[PDB]
Amino acid sequence: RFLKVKNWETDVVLTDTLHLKSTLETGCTEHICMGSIMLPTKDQLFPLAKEFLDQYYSSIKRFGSKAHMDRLEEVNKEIESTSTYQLKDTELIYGAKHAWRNASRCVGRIQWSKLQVFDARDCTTAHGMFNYICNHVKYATNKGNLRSAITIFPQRTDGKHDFRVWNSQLIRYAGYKQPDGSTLGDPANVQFTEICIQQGWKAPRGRFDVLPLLLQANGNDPELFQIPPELVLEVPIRHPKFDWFKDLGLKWYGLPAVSNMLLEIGGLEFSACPFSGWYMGTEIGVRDYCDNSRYNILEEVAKKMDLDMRKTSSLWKDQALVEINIAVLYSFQSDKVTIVDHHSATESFIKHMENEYRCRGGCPADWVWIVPPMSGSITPVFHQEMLNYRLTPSFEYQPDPWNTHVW
Amino acid sequence: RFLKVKNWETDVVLTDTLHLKSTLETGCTEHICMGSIMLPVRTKDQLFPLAKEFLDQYYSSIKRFGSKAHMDRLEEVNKEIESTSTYQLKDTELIYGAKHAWRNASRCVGRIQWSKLQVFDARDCTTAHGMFNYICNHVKYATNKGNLRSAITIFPQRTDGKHDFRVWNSQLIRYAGYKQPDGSTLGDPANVQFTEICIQQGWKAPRGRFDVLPLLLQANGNDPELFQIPPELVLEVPIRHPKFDWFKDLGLKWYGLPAVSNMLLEIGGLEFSACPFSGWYMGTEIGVRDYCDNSRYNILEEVAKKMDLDMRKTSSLWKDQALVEINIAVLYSFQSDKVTIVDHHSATESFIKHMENEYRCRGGCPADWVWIVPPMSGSITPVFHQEMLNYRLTPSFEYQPDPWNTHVWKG
Ligand code: HEM
Ligand code: HEM
Ligand SMILES: Cc1cc(N)nc(COC[C@H]2C[C@H](OCc3cc(C)cc(N)n3)CN2)c1
Ligand SMILES: Cc1cc(N)nc(COC[C@H]2C[C@H](OCc3cc(C)cc(N)n3)CN2)c1
Ligand SMILES: C[C@H](O)[C@H](O)[C@H]1CNc2nc(N)[nH]c(=O)c2N1
Ligand SMILES: C[C@H](O)[C@H](O)[C@H]1CNc2nc(N)[nH]c(=O)c2N1
Ligand SMILES: [Zn+2]
Repeated sequence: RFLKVKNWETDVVLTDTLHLKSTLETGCTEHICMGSIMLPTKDQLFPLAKEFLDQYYSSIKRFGSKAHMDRLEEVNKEIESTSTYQLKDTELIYGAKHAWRNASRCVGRIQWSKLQVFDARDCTTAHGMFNYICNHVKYATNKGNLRSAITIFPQRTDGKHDFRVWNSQLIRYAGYKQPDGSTLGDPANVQFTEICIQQGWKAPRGRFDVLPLLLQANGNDPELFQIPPELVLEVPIRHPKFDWFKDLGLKWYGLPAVSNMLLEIGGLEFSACPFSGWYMGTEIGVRDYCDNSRYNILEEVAKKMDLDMRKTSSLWKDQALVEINIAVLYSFQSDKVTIVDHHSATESFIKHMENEYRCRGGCPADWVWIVPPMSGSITPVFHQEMLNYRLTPSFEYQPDPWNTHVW
Repeated sequence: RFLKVKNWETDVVLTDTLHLKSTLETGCTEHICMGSIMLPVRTKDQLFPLAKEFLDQYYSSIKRFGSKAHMDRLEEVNKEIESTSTYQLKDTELIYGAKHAWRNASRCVGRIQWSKLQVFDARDCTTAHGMFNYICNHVKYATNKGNLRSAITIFPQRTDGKHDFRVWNSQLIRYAGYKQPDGSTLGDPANVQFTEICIQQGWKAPRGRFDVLPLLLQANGNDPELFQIPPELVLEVPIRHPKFDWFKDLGLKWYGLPAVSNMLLEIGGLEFSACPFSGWYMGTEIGVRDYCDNSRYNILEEVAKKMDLDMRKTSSLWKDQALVEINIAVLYSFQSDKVTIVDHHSATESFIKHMENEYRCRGGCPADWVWIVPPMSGSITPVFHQEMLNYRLTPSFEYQPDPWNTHVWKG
């Protein structure tokens, strides 16, 4: 019930008590651990509202005060009457910051309290959503000096009037299936690219085409918009040693901005809540570039380096991997676009864990996601035991809306 | 109940039914996942069900389930338990049991090899000197002049828990570590405490950076005794790099035979507290963890210095760069001396084929992702992208506490 986590590199032991507030379920049982599985009414709503308002009022040292009680009373009256309620601005901001704070898969949470929250609950149309999103993108990008932000569209009502951003991120590259069987551009987005084409998009059919936004207001059929090219900051990828690297013609965008997730605050559901931070280098240079089902560039790079590609034991893949990641970091740094490397990010997260243990009694963390996809054991997170559990407010996966939308 | 796992690179979906036969606990609940926690005297009472389950599995493996031979063996074990409180495995059941403990070991990426295991039955052993002889024979056999063969040696099972056989070493071959008065460590920091026990017990320490530890061996619950493995039986590989000629001058070497000697083998409810087993190395065990962990030999700085990488900012990835070079060197050195070793690409690829085969023929393959994924280049190996289900099957290998914490000294 009071659980210990040990760092095996430093012997530091931390005691977790926060897990006892865990509300949602993990997918694991005493018989089976699902740690590596990617996805494991009025009556319902009032406990959720209360649980949230209690933690909110406690956070501002006003637990058990009239202002606390009064707000419980008010929301209670409002649910009874309307079957939902509206968060105060102060609650919305707190809820959103805490959804990031509770995100067990996020290595970047030392930053959780510096989050700019844009309240878009007055939005009514896809054009309005487009406006709010462009403003988000420009604010967060800040000419390369990136700032964390989330834009929150109106909450779910009857569930037939959902706001959704159909894109998985605000900024991603198209993927095209070709005659010759191969894939041009990002194969992860092939399907979404086709949904764009079939909804009208005129695609340039290149390797790095910024996708248009496909926005759904109020349960209506979604609409297409091109983000002003001028608001999409990109980095050409070169290497500080290898002159030929630039010839590969690689680039990536500066703003990572997840747009397909659902924010839950005090029982309320915000199905459109695009949020953004900045990149850790490996996301681009290890996953985006080197996954076999992504840009899959290792072969071409290793070839340019003239490595012995005959045998897996020459570690040519590993060699090329490092260099590609050196180039990503170098290019963002040279163009002055905020980026963090995995050494620096994981060291920060260990510091954050210690802060959260001291100040909050724990920190939910998902080791499988927190350890970088390269050089795992040479980052301190590898040696750090983590307890994973679900706290609310939260971000949650939600199914892609084309599998749901009634047209 | 059926459970599905998905590979996110290939979209291949597998269906696990094997998990229905698990009963030992995971550490996890519906409310907490303990998947990255390193660690999340039996009565007749509990023993006959454990024996019966085991013999049912053994008898099925041989297509003799429900046979007269199956039934007679159940009746024979049952009587033996009730009259002696324990029982003895037949040789065939010992072999099968040891093989399955390996097969069931969810942290082991090498399991494609599970059915090729040489089992040495040391249950007639009575003294520490006898244990020393068995262990030397196991080292020589497994080593096979560099052409490594997997093996396990199985000493007598636990009886009352006061008569335990234990190998006090964590591995049969490992290097000494010495804490110096100035706070630095000479040799392997992981073995400082065990090294100090060896010295205390009378070992004359050479005090260098790679001194092979003496064996410290407990038979029949007696005080453990020290033995030096004959050096001619300890195969070692000097580490050099195919391109960097100063790499040899770091003075690195490692032993070829990875042989775990501190775990507990459970078969049919019986407990074999000394059961050293050995395979061959995956390169990263040495090049990543042994050499480059901060709490081990910690050579990243010296290697990167010699490489003259930019060391003033982590974002040069000097650590990553030096890490790959060291690992190339380890694989090169082993291959050049004709000592079996596997790289992490080859090992993980084989593990995926093993795991798929297991799903088809066996209905599952319990696997601990946290351990299976190699400690460098994680996502360029196929296991990173493979969903896994972790659960506990018996027969099994289990952690047990270090014996110096529990041993009752005689003097
Ligand atoms: C400030 C810079 C940030 C860095 C460096 C960072 C780092 C990361 C990394 C490396 C991942 C793993 C995701 C992957 O591999 O695809 C991650 C996941 C996640 N992050 Fe953060 N993050 C940052 C900002 C944020 C912000 C501002 C939020 C919310 C407001 C957030 C919420 C999450 C969530 C919900 C996940 C899991 C996404 C999923 O399940 O696919 N991140 N982040
Ligand atoms: C044949 C060559 C083998 C290779 C390349 C192999 C590879 C590995 C690796 C990389 C690990 C993770 C251990 C670590 O990082 O410290 C491991 C763990 C394990 N292996 Fe295998 N293995 C092999 C043979 C065997 C054999 C023969 C057995 C037993 C008969 C075995 C049983 C285990 C067990 C019980 C663990 C967990 C260790 C622990 O929890 O500390 N392995 N092995
Ligand atoms: C906010 C933020 C900052 C930063 N530096 N990086 C990120 C990356 O998160 C992107 C999101 C999109 C992919 O989604 C994978 C995924 C798939 C599925 C089926 C479920 C799930 N939870 N996650 C991986 N994580 C997000
Ligand atoms: C048989 C074999 C072959 C091969 N190539 N590699 C191995 C490696 O297993 C070595 C063993 C020793 C360390 O054990 C650490 C450890 C500590 C604790 C507290 C528990 C636990 N299960 N394991 C890591 N695994 C074993
Ligand atoms: C199957 C496994 O859970 C899956 O590949 C995970 C592993 N760890 C990950 N870690 C991060 N940060 N991002 C990912 O997409 C994944 N994928
Ligand atoms: C705390 C964490 O679980 C611990 O560092 C584990 C992680 N994964 C591992 N994986 C392997 N193969 N070996 C290890 O020692 C570890 N250590
Ligand atoms: Zn679990």
